[PDB]
Amino acid sequence: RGVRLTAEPHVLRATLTSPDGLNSLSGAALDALGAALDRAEADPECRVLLLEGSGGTFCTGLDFGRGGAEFLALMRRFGETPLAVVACVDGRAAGGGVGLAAAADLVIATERSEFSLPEALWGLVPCCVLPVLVRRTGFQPAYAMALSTQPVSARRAADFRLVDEVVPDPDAAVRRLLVRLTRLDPATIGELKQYFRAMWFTTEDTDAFALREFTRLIDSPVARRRITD
Amino acid sequence: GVRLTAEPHVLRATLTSPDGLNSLSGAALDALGAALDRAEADPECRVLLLEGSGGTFCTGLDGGAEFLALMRRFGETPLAVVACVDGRAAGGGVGLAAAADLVIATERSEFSLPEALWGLVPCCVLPVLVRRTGFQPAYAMALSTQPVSARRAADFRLVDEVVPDPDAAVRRLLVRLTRLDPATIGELKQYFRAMWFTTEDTDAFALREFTRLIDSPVARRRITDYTT
Amino acid sequence: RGVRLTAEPHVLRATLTSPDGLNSLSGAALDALGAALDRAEADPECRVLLLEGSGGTFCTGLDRGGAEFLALMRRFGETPLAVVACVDGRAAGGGVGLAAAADLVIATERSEFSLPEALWGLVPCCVLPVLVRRTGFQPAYAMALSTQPVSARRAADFRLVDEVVPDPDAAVRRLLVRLTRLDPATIGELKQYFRAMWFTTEDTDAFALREFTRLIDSPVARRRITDYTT
Repeated sequence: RGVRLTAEPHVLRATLTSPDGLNSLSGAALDALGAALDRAEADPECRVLLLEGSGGTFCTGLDFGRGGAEFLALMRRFGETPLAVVACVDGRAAGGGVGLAAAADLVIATERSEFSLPEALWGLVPCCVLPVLVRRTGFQPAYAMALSTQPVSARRAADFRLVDEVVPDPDAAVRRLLVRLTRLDPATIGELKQYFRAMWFTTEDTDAFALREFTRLIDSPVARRRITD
Repeated sequence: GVRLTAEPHVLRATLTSPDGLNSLSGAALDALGAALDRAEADPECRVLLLEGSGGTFCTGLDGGAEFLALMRRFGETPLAVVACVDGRAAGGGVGLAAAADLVIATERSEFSLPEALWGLVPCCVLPVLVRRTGFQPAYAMALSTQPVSARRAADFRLVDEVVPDPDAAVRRLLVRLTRLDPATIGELKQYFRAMWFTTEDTDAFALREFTRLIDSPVARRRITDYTT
Repeated sequence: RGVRLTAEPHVLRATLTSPDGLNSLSGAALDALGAALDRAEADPECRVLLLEGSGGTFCTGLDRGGAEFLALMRRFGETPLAVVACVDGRAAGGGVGLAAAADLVIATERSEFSLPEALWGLVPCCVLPVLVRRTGFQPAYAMALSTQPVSARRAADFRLVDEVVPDPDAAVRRLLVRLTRLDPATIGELKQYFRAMWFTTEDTDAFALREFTRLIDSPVARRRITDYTT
């Protein structure tokens, strides 16, 4: 069990499945999402990369470096690709899984979805998640989630735009989206995303600093002590 | 052009047009600049009230250098620029509202960034729109091209207040605003300019990016078809 | 000291109290708050610095002290403990900065937040860097331009308040359930890293204080401030 790809009209569906149901962002999952974006980009008809979970879990992030680098690179590709990456959340989004939804162009979630940053419990900081989470929600919702470690409901997450829309069925919301999206030329989506990159204060240096700090932190005695147990 | 009405502590600049699109023409952009000159020379004027007519606020540009320069003045002028929206605000018209100190709207108002449909990016609108709403609401509007209701625009502060009558809200805000010295308005606005990460260099980037895109093959094709 | 300190399980409570009820931030009160944080930091069991007001006022701002105020807010952003501003009533001017600089703002429904500085020809220079980080640009700008207070419910819409509750002490006790599971070294690492996640720096504080000291000596401020104090 891993990333299942299904082609639908104008959509490439990338369904995260896992043997344990945690839908962790293993190197295998990150490569598979990377190759899904490759497939989606190579199709002149594909307008959306639909990112989703299964069994009440969207994604719980990296399991316990090389992972952090490919996670950061994959989130950066989401920000530049000339197609709409739509995170369809139906359940648990935790840690890196929050960053994976936050990096998408749109987050569409069901009412039962929860979003959390439990990293501080293991002596970690979600270094890799935060630049893209802060861009989406502002500094305070991201900070309050990191500090508290408590999950936030989809309706709550919609108040600070971590969720773009709470709906009964995210697949139906993606089909609604396609009506307006199929009218846009992929070159314009690419230009639109390139210009928005310059509309925020974070850079390629932010990614580098995020990875440096994440690896420093995971080697610290408190993170070491907690992760072992 | 721009119909101008002097009221107590207020200069009302009403955008009017034959087609009802209330497009920002070079002549409309010139008149709004002159309205601001009038507003600034009147020691008693505290508000430049910007509004549309006939269910349309403003539908953007018909140029980009004047539009950027006018929005920049809105952020500097030592008076409150209040955009009173009662209907449609699209593309450049969203930027003219977003650059105002306050956006006061009726429930029937809608805000949209339809630029992508014609192969464009709203380059000139986004620096000021992103400062007002944050990154994600601006980005979702531009990617989707779909209009947002005034109530929804109020959730991410594209609208400051949804009210039945914006002229009544401007009269209510005059109660506290008349008590402030124009020099304090000028100092507040200047200081707040340093409280965000955008500069005057953002304005030249926007203009260069828009002028490149407007001559791009997708934009040339779609715009030729829109006008023919 | 104008500040009452009380030790509770995992908590240091710093209650602002004043005979004039304004809970002003004087040199003496800012020093007491800095010493309180020194005490919270020296106690390994202390996880929260609980900052609150009394008798319907949280804090109405400053009584130089501007540098002390800016340095205290900066400490709040790095200290390896959770600073929680429990608001029950009036937070004005500098008082808004003192709350917005806390990790969490927990308020009762009757609470109001305002930036009346433009009334005395001032700009809330020292408040705005931490306020804008918390609420974004527009809510902070509308508050300063209008000078009109905002209810706790409306302040929660733009995260100036993290939660509106009937009892902020009960909400702090609820926070402790998860906070006590975190190592203080992690809180400090989290806060340091979050410092790198915004565009403001140490330079922003010095700019803020230079601008405020210029404005307090400007003709409009000198006249209105003189009018007020006389």
